[PDB]
Amino acid sequence: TYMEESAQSAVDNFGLGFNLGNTLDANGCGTGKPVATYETFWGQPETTQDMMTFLMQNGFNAVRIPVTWYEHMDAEGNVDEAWMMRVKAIVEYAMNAGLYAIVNVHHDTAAGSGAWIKADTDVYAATKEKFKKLWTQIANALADYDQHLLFEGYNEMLDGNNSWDEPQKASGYEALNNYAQDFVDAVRATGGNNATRNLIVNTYAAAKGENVLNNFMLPTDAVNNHLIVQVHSYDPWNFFNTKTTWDSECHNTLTEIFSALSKKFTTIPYIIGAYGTHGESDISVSKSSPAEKIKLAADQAADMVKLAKDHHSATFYWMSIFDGSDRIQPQWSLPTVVEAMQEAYNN
Ligand SMILES: OC[C@H]1O[C@@H](O[C@H]2[C@H](O)[C@@H](O)[C@H](O[C@H]3[C@H](O)[C@@H](O)[C@H](O[C@H]4[C@H](O)[C@@H](O)[C@H](O)O[C@@H]4CO)O[C@@H]3CO)O[C@@H]2CO)[C@H](O)[C@@H](O)[C@@H]1O
Ligand SMILES: [Ca+2]
Ligand SMILES: [Ca+2]
Repeated sequence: TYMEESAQSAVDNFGLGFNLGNTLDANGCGTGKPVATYETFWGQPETTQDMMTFLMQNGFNAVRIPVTWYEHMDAEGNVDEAWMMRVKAIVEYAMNAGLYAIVNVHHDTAAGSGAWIKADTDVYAATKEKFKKLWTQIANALADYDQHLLFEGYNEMLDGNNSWDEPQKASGYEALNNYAQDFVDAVRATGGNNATRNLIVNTYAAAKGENVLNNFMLPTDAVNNHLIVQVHSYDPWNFFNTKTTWDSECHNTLTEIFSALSKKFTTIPYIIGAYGTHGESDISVSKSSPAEKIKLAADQAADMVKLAKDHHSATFYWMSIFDGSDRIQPQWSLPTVVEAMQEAYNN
């Protein structure tokens, strides 16, 4: 049964969140393959009900489900039925487990080959109707799920130069803001539960610098309080390689980030939709990292979780805590990181 819930209520209920990363967002094997060829292409197992059940069983209340779509669309932009069914299936696993879930449009943005959604007015002109047709299909396919399911328009939209901090042209922000409006428009048009479903729109690059926040424009929505803004955080950049301890620089960096976010968005809720130790040369923590580096990861995660709580936000860990063959067991990959998160959330 669908029960309308405000965006802030949803965020307040997300609790500890997790990203099912490098899974349905994996891509690159080409078209015309069985669904599992995509889902396992970046070294994750096929997702099962047990994995979602495990998250709920262990103190997590929300899961972000990244999805990359471009190899699953025909020339007209129609989504392959096998692919849409699998997205539906993993969504249902999360719903069954009692979790909140987010479905997005993932490596259709950013620097990967195949990205086609870009913060560039010419790219926007060429792709706007394709983007709306995609969201119309996703919204229709997922329409009957209750308010625990949210839609996120796009992941990490960059300009045509893949500029990670800010677009090289100010009009890049216009394009982004227009995509965000088109996403909301297309979803709302499908009606039913989607008339009041909570929707998530991301900043440029999911970044949070002064210019990016000042040039973000929240879409107009005919219903009240059903929009959430999302940013990501791997800050201070490359700390996993340069630091042995989560020190005052690290702490102050995060406190200042949340201060800036809360002063920008006031009444509009926001989330940290992805965070972790991922730094230069995409190095990140694993269970074979030195103990000191695992502690560094735990301290980051605890700080992120408690600061988000203080700021009426919520957080979603990018991958590392529940990874690879550990998902099959199911067991945590990084139990000390999770213990720190749990302490931070429940106090
Ligand atoms: O380079 C490709 C790589 O980019 C990754 O994203 C990185 C950016 O590259 C990097 O420039 C960015 O650096 C942050 C830095 O970590 C923050 O500590 C610093 O913080 C400010 C904040 O911007 C202010 O809003 C706030 O008020 O104060 C704090 C503290 O002074 O801001 C800079 C950016 O200006 O970090 C990004 C990661 O978060 C991508 O993640 C990766 O995928 C790409 O390959
Ligand atoms: Ca196909
Ligand atoms: Ca607020």
